[PDB]
Amino acid sequence: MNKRVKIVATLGPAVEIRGGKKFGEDGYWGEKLDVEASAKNIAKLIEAGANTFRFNFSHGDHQEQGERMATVKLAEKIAGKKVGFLLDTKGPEIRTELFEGEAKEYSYKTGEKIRVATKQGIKSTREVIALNVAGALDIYDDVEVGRQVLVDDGKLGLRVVAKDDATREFEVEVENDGIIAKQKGVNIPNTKIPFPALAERDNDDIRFGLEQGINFIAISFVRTAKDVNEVRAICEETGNGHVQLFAKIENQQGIDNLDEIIEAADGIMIARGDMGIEVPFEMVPVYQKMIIKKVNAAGKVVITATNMLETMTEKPRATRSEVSDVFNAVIDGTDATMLSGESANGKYPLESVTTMATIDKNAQALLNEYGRLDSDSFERNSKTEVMASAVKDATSSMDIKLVVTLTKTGHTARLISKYRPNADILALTFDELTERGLMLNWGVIPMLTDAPSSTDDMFEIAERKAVEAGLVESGDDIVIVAGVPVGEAVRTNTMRIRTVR
Amino acid sequence: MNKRVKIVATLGPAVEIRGGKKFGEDGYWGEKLDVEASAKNIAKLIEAGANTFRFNFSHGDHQEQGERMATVKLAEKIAGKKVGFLLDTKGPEIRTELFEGEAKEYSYKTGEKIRVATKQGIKSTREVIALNVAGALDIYDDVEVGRQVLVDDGKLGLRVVAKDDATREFEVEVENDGIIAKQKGVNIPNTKIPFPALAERDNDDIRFGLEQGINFIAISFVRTAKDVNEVRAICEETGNGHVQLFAKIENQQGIDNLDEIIEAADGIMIARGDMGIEVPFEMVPVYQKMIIKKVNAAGKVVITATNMLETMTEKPRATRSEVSDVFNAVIDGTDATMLSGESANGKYPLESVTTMATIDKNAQALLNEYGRLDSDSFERNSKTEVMASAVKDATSSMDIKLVVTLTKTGHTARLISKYRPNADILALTFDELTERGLMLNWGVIPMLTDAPSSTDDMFEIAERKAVEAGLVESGDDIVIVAGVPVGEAVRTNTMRIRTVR
Amino acid sequence: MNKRVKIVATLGPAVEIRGGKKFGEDGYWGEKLDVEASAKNIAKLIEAGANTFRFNFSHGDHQEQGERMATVKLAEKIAGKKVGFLLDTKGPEIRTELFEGEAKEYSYKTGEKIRVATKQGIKSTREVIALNVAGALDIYDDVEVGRQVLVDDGKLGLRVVAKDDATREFEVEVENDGIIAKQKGVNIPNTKIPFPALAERDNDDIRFGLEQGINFIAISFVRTAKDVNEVRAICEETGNGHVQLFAKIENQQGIDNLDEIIEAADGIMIARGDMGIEVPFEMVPVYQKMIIKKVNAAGKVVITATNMLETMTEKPRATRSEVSDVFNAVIDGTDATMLSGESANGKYPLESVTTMATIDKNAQALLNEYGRLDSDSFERNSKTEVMASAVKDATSSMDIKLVVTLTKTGHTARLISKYRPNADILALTFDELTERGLMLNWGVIPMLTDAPSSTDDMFEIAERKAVEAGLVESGDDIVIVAGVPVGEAVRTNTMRIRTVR
Amino acid sequence: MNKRVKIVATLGPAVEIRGGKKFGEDGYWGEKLDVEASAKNIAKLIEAGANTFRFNFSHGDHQEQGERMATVKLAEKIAGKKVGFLLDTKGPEIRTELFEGEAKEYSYKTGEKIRVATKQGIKSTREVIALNVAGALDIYDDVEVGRQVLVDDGKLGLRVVAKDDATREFEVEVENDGIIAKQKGVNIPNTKIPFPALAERDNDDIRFGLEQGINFIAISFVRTAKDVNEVRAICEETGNGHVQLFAKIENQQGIDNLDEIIEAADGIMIARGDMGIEVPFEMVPVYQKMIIKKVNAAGKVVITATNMLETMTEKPRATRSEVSDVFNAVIDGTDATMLSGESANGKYPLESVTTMATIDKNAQALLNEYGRLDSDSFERNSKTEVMASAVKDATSSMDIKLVVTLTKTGHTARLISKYRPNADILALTFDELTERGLMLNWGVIPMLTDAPSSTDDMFEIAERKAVEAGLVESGDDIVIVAGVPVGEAVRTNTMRIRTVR
Ligand SMILES: O=P(O)(O)OC[C@H]1O[C@](O)(COP(=O)(O)O)[C@@H](O)[C@@H]1O
Ligand SMILES: O=P(O)(O)OC[C@H]1O[C@](O)(COP(=O)(O)O)[C@@H](O)[C@@H]1O
Ligand SMILES: [Mg+2]
Ligand SMILES: [Mg+2]
Ligand SMILES: [Mg+2]
Ligand SMILES: [Mg+2]
Repeated sequence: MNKRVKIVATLGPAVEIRGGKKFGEDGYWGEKLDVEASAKNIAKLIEAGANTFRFNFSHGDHQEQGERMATVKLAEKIAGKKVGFLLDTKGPEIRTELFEGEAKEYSYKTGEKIRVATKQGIKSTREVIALNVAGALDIYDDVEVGRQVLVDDGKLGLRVVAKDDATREFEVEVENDGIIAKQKGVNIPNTKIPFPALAERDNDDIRFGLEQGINFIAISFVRTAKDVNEVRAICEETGNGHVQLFAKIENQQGIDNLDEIIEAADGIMIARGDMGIEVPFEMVPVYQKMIIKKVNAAGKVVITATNMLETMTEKPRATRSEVSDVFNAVIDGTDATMLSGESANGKYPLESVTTMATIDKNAQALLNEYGRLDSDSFERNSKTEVMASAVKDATSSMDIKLVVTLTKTGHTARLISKYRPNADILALTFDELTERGLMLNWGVIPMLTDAPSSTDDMFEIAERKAVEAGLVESGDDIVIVAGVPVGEAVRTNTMRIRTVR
Repeated sequence: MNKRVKIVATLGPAVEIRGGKKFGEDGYWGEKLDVEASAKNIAKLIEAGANTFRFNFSHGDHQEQGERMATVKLAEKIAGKKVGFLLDTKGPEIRTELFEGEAKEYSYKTGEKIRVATKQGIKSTREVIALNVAGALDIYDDVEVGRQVLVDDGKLGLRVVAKDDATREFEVEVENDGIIAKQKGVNIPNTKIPFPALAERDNDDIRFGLEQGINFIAISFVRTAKDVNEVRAICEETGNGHVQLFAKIENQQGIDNLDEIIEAADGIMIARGDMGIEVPFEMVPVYQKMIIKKVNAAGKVVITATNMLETMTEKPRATRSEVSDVFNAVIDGTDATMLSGESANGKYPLESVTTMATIDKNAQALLNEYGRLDSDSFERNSKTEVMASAVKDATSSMDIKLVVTLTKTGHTARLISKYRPNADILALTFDELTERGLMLNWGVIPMLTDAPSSTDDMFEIAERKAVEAGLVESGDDIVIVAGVPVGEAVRTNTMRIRTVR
Repeated sequence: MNKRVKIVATLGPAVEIRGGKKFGEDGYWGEKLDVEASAKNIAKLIEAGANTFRFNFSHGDHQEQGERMATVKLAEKIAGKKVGFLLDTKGPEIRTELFEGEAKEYSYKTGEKIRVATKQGIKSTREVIALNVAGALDIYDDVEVGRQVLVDDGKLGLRVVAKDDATREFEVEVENDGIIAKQKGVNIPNTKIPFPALAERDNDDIRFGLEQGINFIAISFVRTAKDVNEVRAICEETGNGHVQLFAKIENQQGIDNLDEIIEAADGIMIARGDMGIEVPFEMVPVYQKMIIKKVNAAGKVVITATNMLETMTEKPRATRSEVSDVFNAVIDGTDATMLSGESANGKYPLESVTTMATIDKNAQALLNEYGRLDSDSFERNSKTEVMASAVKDATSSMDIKLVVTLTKTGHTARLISKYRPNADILALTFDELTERGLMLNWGVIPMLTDAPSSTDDMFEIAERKAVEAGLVESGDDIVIVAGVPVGEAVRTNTMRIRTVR
Repeated sequence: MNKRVKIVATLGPAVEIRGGKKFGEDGYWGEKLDVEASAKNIAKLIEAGANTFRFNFSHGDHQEQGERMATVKLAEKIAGKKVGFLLDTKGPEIRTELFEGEAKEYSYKTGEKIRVATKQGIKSTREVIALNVAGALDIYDDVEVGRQVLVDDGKLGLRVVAKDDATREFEVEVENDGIIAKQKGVNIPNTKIPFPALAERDNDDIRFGLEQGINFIAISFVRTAKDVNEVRAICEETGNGHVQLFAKIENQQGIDNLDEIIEAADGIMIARGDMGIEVPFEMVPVYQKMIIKKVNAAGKVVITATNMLETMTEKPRATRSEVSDVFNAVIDGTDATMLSGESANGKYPLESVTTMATIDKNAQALLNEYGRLDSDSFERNSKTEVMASAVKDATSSMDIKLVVTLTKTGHTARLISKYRPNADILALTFDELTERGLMLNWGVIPMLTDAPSSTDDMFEIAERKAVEAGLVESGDDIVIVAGVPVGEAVRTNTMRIRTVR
C-alpha cells in the first residue's frame, strides 16, 4: 500500500554525523558536520515515509538551519524523492535564564518559597528565577496573584502567592518536587502578554527561510487572523506567494478565533504540547477532533503534532498509548502526523518514521468503517469540487487503484484530497513549487511532468506516468481527471475510467 | 420543464372520427374510419405527452388493430414526434362474447335473473351471456354455486345461484346496476381453470403485431417465467429480438413468481384492474410499491396501470383520489403511468393525457423530498453502472439541466435512468428501433443521430443536438457521457461537465 | 386486528328509511322518517368501523340535523359502541340560484357568451346566472376580468371577459360543454371576498349544534386563526370548552396561515374538494403530506377528506386509484379518513365504511416499513411526553398487544397517539365527554370506567378492562401507564410491562 | 459530576510504606511493611476514583499478595468506600527468574553479549538470565537462532545469535539500553511453546485468592473457551460461583477464538502490552475497537489496559498521546480503564488515578457526540432488557440526574449499564458480593441496602438512598425501576419518573 497520511519529521542532531561520531557520543560537538553521511541518514527517513522536514527556529542559529536545509537537498537526490521544507517560527516563547556560576539546574521541594524576576538580561539564582521573555517584554503587570508559572513542559508548578512592586518579582510557592534547568520552556496560562502580531526575530527568521527556499511556514502561537496575515504580507512582498501558512493553535485565544484563522491560513498545525499546558489537558482531544473536521471542511491541511511516539526518543518500540494516538489521529481525519524530538533529538529517528508510517498505513484501511470525516455533508461550491465529488463516488462504486489528476496549480488535487477517496491520488503537475506544495495533502503523490500540448492524449500520459512510478499494473482500474482540451478548458472538466493495459 | 415520467395511452374509438362523426354521436358506428381526421386527433395526444400507444388485442380484430397502427404512423408525421408501439395480449383470460345482431351492450338492474353460457364459439344475447375462454376451455365444472362472476374490471357482479346441466349454463342474479358489453374482461375469483401455456390466439396476435412493427409486448396474466420465455422465443424466431417484453402482473401466481418473471422480462406492467379482483384489493398498494422497487433495482421499466384518472372518462376533472394516485405512483418510483378507458373509451382523451402530464411533472419535483427509490443502496455491477452513479452524483452536487449520452444500444441511457438523476436524459442513438425502445424509460428523451466517426468531437455533437432540440440554451450546465474514442472504447468511459456556448 | 386509523362518516338520506322506502325509491320523500329502522342502519356503520359521524350543515335545516343526531344516539345503543358527533359549518359558500320557471338546469357549449349577475335574491335565466352568495354579499368589485367562475365541483368553467358596471354583471365565455344546475357549488379562485370571520348563519348553526350535544366542529374555509378563535369564544361562553375545533383548509389563505391555524385549532381537516379547485389540483398531494406531518408534530388530529371512495356512491367496489388514495393517506400519517357522499347520499353506505376500514387496517401494518411520520425527530417537551416516548420504545423493542392509559382528560392518550406506537391504545377515562373527545385520535380505544381510588390497583384494573373488552388474552404482553398513586401523582409517572394471566 | 468509566488500579510497592520509608528511598527493602501507613495511602486512591484493585500474581509470593489484600480491606474502612478485588493470573507465560543474592535488577547497554538459560528452577545472574516457563517446560529446541527475546513489555530486546548445546543457553546480543528485573514478562515472538491447559501454579494462585476473598479473576493469555471454563470449574467447586472471570486477550489464538471466549467469560481485559508484541502492534487499535463493541453487545464488561498514562510512572504530567489514548478508550465504549506500573511501580500513584479520573469524566461528556457504541442496533432479548431500553429512551428525552434500580442479583443494573444511559446508575442491592461484583460496570454506583418487604414503598426507598448518598437533591428528576410488588414480580417491570422532594 502507499501511505496516504503524510509525515512531518523534525530534523536535528539525531541524524547528523560529526567526524564519524553519532549524537550522544563523547566529543560529538567537537567534530565538524559530515554533510554527506548526514544526508545519507536523512535519505533513509525519506525512503521510510517522511514527506516534509520541519526546521524548528526555536533551536539553532541561521547558519545551522541553512546548513541543515542544504543537507536535505542532497538527501532528496540520494532517495530519488522530493520532500517539503517547513519552517517553524520561535514565536512568543518564555524560557528560564542561564544560572549564576557553572550551575545548570537546581532541585526544589513542594512548599519551598522562591522568587521569579521579570527584569530582562539577568542570570537566575536558586532563590530568584529570571525569565528570557521573547522581545525582552516586561510581563510584571500581566500576571495576577493566583496564576501559575509552569516550567519544562508543565512539570514544575510555581504558584504566585504575592507580587513585590519594588523589585517586580513574583513571590511563588513550589507546588511539587522538581528541577528548574537553564533554557527550559515556561508557560503562564490564562495571562494576556501583549506580544506583537509578528516579532522582529520571527520576521528575520521567516525572511532567512524564504531566501533559502521553503514551501511551508508553521506560525507558533497564532492568536488571530492578524498573526497569519502579517506573515502572508512578507511572503507576497518577497515573491514567495506560493508558500503555504499553517497556523499553530496552542492557546485559548487561537481556539476562540479558529474560524477566522482557518479562513486566513492554508492549514492548521494542532500544537498539542503547548495546547495541553495552556488549556485543560483533558480538553485537547475534544479540540483535536473539532479542528480536524473544520479544516477538512475548508479543503485545507491539518497536521496533528507532539508526543505521538514520545517513548521512541529513548526506546526502539512505542507504547500502546502512542500507537493508539497515531491511529486515532488518522481515523479523526488528519492529513498529516508529525514527529518532533523523536526524529530531531532521539536515539531512534529512522525507527520513529518507520513505526509512524506502519501505523498510518494500517489506519487508512479502517477509514471506510470508522473514519470521522463525512464528505456527504459538504456543499460542492465549484465545478472542480463537483468533479472531486464524482471521483469519490467512482472510488466508492468499484475498486479504483489510483486517481490521476493533471493539475497546473494543484487545485484539483486538493479538492480530490478533501473528499478522501478510497484510492491514492497521483497529481501530475508542471513545476517543482506546485509539486512540493502538495506534499502534506492527504493521499497526494505529486509527480513533475512536461505540460501537455493541444495534441497530447492526457489519458495515455496519465496511464504511462502511473506505470513508470510503479503505482499500477495490467488490469488495474484508474480514474483520470483533466481539463480537456488544453487551451480551451478553463478547469478540470473530464473524468475517464480506464483499465491499465 | 420536461416530463420525466412516461405516459402509455390506450387507443380506441374515443380519438377516432368516422364519416365526420365523433365517438358518442348518433350513426357513428354506421360510418367508416376517417384516417386523416383520426391521425390529427392522435397527434394532439403525442404533443400532450403520450410517449407510447397501447393496442389492446382483447378488443376488435386484426384488421381494426392494423388500421389503428397505420393511423398512429400518420399521427407521428403530423406531430413530427415518434412514439412507442405496445401490443397488449389477451392471455389466459375470459372475455364476454359478441352479441347476436351486433348489439354492443345491454344494461341490467339489481335482482335480474339471467344466464351465463359455457359453450364456446357462440354469441351472447341479453338474457344469456356467452364467454370466450382462452384455449376454448369448458369451465362449467370449475364454477360452483355461490361463486361470483365479475364483468368489466368488477363493475358488474353476477352471483351463481344454480347450474342448469341441460344447457351447461350458470343461473345468476345481477348483484348491482350496470352494463355488460362485448369483449369485456370476466373474473371468477377463487376458481382454478387450466388455461394453456400459450393460447393459439395469442400466438396469432403476437405474430400479426410483429409483422406490423411494434416495440413492446405487454403479456397479460403472466403466471411464470415460461409465459415470458414463450413470447421471447417468437420474437427471436421472427428476427424481432429488439422487442421488449413487459410481464403484466395481475394474479397471485404472477406475484408468487415475481422474481423469476422480472429476470425473464424487460419490465413489469402493474395491471391493477385484474390484480385487485384476483388478490385482495387492499394488498394492491403493497404489491405496487414492492414491484416498483424491485424492477428499478433490476434496471428495468415499470408501468403503473388502470383507473389512474378513471373519472375523466365521463367528466372534465379528475377526483382528488385520482390525482393522489398518479402523484403517489410517481413518488413510489414508476417509470410510466398508463391511461386505459380515459384515452380509449372516454369523452376527454386529450384532457386526460394533459392532466396526467401536469400531475407527473409536479410530482417529479418532489422526488428529492419524498421519493421512495434509494439508488445509494445499489451494487454498481459494471463500469457503465459506475459511470451512471457518477452522473447521478454530479446532478446531486450542482444544477445540471440535461445529461447527454451517446448510446449505440441504449444500455448507458437505461443505467442513467435507473439512478433517477435530477435532470432530463438526452439519449443520442443511431437507429430507430433503439430510439423507440427507450421511450418508456424514466427521464429519457431519445433522439436519432448519425453514428460519430473517429474524427468527430462527440461533446460538440452532444451540445449541438441538445440546443437544436430546444432542451438547453447558452449558460446551462450539462453532463455528457460517451465511449471515447469511437473505434477503441469498449463502453461509456468518459464524463464531461460542459457550459453550453 | 383493531383499526387504528379513525373513520369520519357523513350522514344523510342514504341510511334513512321513510315509510318502508330506501333513498332513491319513488315516493321516498312522501313518507315520514322511520327513526328505529334508520338507527339500525346507522348501527351497522358503527359496527363496520365508523368512529365519528359528520353532520353537514351545508344541507338540511335544524329540524333535520337535530332528528339525525337523535337517530345516532339510538344507533350507539344498538351497536353497543359510542361515536363522536362532528358538526361541519356551511361557511362562505357561493351557489347557483333557482331558475325562472320549472327549469332545473340548462346545457351550454364552449364559446357561448353569457352573464353572471351579482345582485342577490333574484332567479337565474339561461343567459343570466344569478348567485346565492353567503350573507347576500355583493362580490362585483372583488372579481377582475380574466378570473374564472367554476360551477359544480369545477366541472363548468366561465371565463370573465368583461364587467358591465351598469347591471353589475360579469360577461363570461363558457370554456367547456357542461350543465349549470340550480343550487350547485361555485368557486372563483384567486379572489378575496370580504366574508366575515364568523357569519351570523354559522354562529346560529354552531349554537344549535352545541345545544344538541356535539364533540367536534369542522370550520369550513378557515383563512386565519381569527376564524378559529371566533368559534372557540362561543364554545367557552356556552360551557362547551370540551368541544374540539378542526380548521378546514380549503384555499390558499388557509395554506399560507397554516402554522397559526394549527396553533389555534385542535386539528385540521384537509378539505381536498374545495382545495383542489381553489389551488392547482396537482399541488393537493404536496399540501396533504406537509399538513399531516405538521399536525402530528403539534400532537393534534388530522382528517383526510373528500373523494376517497367516490366511485362507491354508485358501484359496490372502489377503483384502484381510490384504494391507493386511502392506503397512502394512512402511510402519510393521517389520524382519520373520511366519507362524504359515499356514506351520506350513495347506494352503498355500509359497503363504503367496510371497504375503508379494510384498507385502513391493511395500511396500518405497513407503517413500520413505509410510514412517513418520524417520532425520533420530536422534542419531548413535558414529562408526560417523555413517558409517551418510552411507551413507543417498549412497543419497538418487543411485541406489545396493547398500551393502556388511565387518563382523566385524555392528555396521556393524545401524547401516546402522537408517537404512533406499534400497538392499540386503550384509554380508560372517567367521563363521557373525554371518552367521545378521543374518538378521532389515531389508535385510541376510549373506554369509560369508574375513577380509581387511593386503594385500587390500577394495573389490575387495566388488565381486567382489557380482558373484558376482548382486546387481549392469556400470555399477551401489555404496557400500562398511570399517575401513581391517585391523590399524590400530578401526571402520568409510571410504566408497567405486564403479561395477561 | 460522577465518573461513569471505572478505574482498575494495580497495587504494588509504590503505595507501600516500609519502616516510615517511601518506595525509592535508601534502605526501603530492608524494612518491613507499615500496614496502617500503607492503608492510608491506598484509601487516597479509593477516594480519587479507583473502583477495583488488581493483585498481579506474576509478582511476589502468596504471603505478599495476602498481606496486600488485608491492607486494602483496612483501606476501605479508612475511606468508608468498598472496592472490587481482582486477581490477575500468571497463565501460559515466561517470566525472568529471581536473581542470585536478591539483586532485583541489572542495567545493560546495546551490544553487550549475555546468555539466557532454559534450565528450570534456577536463579539468574547478570550474565545468565534464567526463565520461569509456565509448566516448567524446556524451550531450548523451540527457539531458533535469529529469534528476538523481549523483556518487560518489549522494553529490552535480546537477539539470539548462537545456541550453546553444552548448557542449553541462548547466546544473545543486547539490542538497546535497558533493565532486566526479576519476575518480568518475556515474549519470544513467532515461537510455539506447548504450555499446559492450566498450570499447577495457576491452580494454586486461584485457590489462594478465592480463600482470601476476591470478586474478579483476570485470566492471562486466554487461548480458548476451555481456559475460562477450567477456572470457572474451580470457582463453582469451592462455592465461589459469584466470582466473575475476565479473559485477558493478548495473543493471536485469543483473538481467533474471541467469540467463544466472550460467551464463556463475564468480560474481557484488552491486555495491550502482550497483545502488541504477540500480534502486529499496528493491529492493536483495530482489535481494541472491535472487542469493546462485541463485549458491550453481549452485555458484559470490557477493561482497556496497559501504558494508558505510562509517562506518569516517572513524571507528574502525562503526554498528549496518553491523554488521547484514555479519552479514545472511553469514546470507543470501554467500561473501565486500567493503571499498571503507574499505580504499582511509579512516583505518582495518586496523581495517576486523579489524572485518569479527570480524563474519563471529560470524555463521558462527549459520548453523545462521538461515542462509537450504538444501542439502537441491539435486539432487546428479554423483558428486563426492554425496560433497560426504555430507561435509555427516558434519559435521551429529558435531563435525568440518576437512574435507580432495586436489583437482587445486579441483572437489571448490568442491562441498564449495557445501554449507556445519559445518567449515573444507582444499583441498590441486598448483599455485599452482588455490590462488589457491579464495581466495574460502566456508570454503576452499587450500594448495599435492606431487602424491601411487601409493605415498603420502593420508590421512596430509592429516593431516600439517592439523597443520603448525595447523588441528587430537591428538584432533580430521577428514573426508578423495580420489580413491583415484592413477592409477586418475576423481574423488573416498573419505571417511574420522580422529582426529588
Ligand atoms: O459496462 P457494461 O455494463 O459491462 O456494458 C458494456 C457494454 O455496453 C456497451 O458499451 C453498449 O453501451 P451503449 O449501448 O450505451 O453504447 C457495449 O459496447 C459493451 O459491451
Ligand atoms: O427479564 P430477564 O432477562 O428474563 O430476567 C429475569 C430474571 O431477572 C431477575 O429479575 C433478577 O433481576 P435483578 O437481579 O435485577 O433483580 C430474576 O428474578 C428473573 O428470573
Ligand atoms: Mg509549541
Ligand atoms: Mg388485466
Ligand atoms: Mg369544502
Ligand atoms: Mg499480559
